[PDB]
Amino acid sequence: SVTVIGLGPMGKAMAAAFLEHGYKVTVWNRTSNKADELITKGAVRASTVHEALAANELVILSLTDYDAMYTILEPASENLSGKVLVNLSSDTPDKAREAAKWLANRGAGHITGGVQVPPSGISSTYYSGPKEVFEANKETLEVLTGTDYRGEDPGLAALYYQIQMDMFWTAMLSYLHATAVAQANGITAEQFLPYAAETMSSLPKFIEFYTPRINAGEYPGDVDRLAMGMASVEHVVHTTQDAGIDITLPTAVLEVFRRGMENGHAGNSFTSLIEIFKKS
Amino acid sequence: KSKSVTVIGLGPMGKAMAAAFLEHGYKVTVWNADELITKGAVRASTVHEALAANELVILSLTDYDAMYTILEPASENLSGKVLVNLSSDTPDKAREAAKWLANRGAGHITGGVQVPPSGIGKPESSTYYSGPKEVFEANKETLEVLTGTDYRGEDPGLAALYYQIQMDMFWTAMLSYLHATAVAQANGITAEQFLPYAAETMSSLPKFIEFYTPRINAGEYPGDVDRLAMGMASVEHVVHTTQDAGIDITLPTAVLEVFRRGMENGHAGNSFTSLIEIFKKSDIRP
Repeated sequence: SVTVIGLGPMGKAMAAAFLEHGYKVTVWNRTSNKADELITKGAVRASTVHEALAANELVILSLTDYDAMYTILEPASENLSGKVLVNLSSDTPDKAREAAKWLANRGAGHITGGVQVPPSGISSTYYSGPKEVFEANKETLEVLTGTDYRGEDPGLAALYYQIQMDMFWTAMLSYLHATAVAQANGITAEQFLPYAAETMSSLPKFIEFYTPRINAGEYPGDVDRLAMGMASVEHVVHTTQDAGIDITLPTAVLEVFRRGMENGHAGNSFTSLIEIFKKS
Repeated sequence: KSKSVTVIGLGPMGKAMAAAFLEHGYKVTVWNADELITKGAVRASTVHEALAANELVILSLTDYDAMYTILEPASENLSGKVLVNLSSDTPDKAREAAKWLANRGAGHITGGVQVPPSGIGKPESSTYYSGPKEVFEANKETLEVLTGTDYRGEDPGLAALYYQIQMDMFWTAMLSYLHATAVAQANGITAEQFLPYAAETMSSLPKFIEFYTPRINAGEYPGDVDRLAMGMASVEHVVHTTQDAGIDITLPTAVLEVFRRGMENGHAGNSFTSLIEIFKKSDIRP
């Protein structure tokens, strides 16, 4: 009743939750290792993708990256036709929409997925692509995680994933950076935890407060000043250097502030720096 | 020890502290503000009188350069005083100023204020305090007029430190939100549409921070739930998305540089949290 390709982390993590509900579940892996275990719970494992595709209409692609998709599926392109391929990736929007057209030109349906959680979260997922083909396999997808359809463009699901990861990676390194500064001044990562937690948990309040102003392209400085902002970032950079810690991350922050100041935003809200990000 | 206090520095923060003290029965002398006089404060015309008025002096200044400008010409009269510096400068400037004050005979306490002026006089609020234990305990009660107190230790720099590293995270994290929003908007998705996802992502960080804390704390970075190598590839995807949107790449490429130094140093198979050694220059010779 479903097929999983890419018996890696999420791969098995998905295949497990499928056999736990009663679908004829086939499987297959790139390196072509046997990965026996799940074969003992209702899983056929074909000797090529030719059959693993002709097994069911639904197919879930959990590959390392999109390049690997073309490699294994090109041999069987004559059988992609009439299938619905759910492509769960971590790649850029352009790669997703390149992939979707490739699959559409073989006669297949497609859904682009952006998984929001580690395989342990097998909880929401981004989905984009043709509306009708998503609604038709909605229930089946809701087994893996919650579904959050974002629209028609096959790249929307990748895009939403990527801007989450933008924030996650940058905020998490600032936490590692802040922890390096803390340790060099003699406070442990364990003592710092509640303070790093409150800061990160306080950010939604600021986002909710600024969003409507950002939405309107307005940056009044009634509650904060870019200038005070900048002075404050300068204190962070000097704190870091005095502690003997690498300064490249906070310096990158200071540079965005500096550009805002020189574009005349000193009296505006620091949120005006989004204009600097839009290369104004 | 009567209920009297001096507040030097009368910007939004000093005015609130002074009002909090007035409302709690202190005779309050000030120097920099018509409003606080109408409420019972006494203005000292000069720094010398301000300092002579009381043992306990509260400083709310822009930073420590401001402290020397106004305290230097009155170096005498600093003797048996207890100065509380409630300014937000670096730890090293707080250690310097503590030693400068003690050399003129003044006890000292550093504070880092975690709230806007209007959170002063609410028990919900806290302030970092650091410096010699006994002088802080002898003034604990008075300082709780303004906020709760979180004494952090002897090192006079610790209050400023805790403030600065929460700034480190706040500004870096907020800019990544602005950066992410720009990328969203450039792909036609509004900041209101993005809002829920931006808030969830920031909301879920305490969970990741809690998970990694005992490993980081023990200097251990095993690769059992994440790999640096996979992380750099994810950062790479982010930069490519950012540039396809026409959005400035400064912020995410700085992030990528850190991952690069980590890979270069043989940590491909460690957790990405081993990047904290990169930040400590463990790879750079001492």
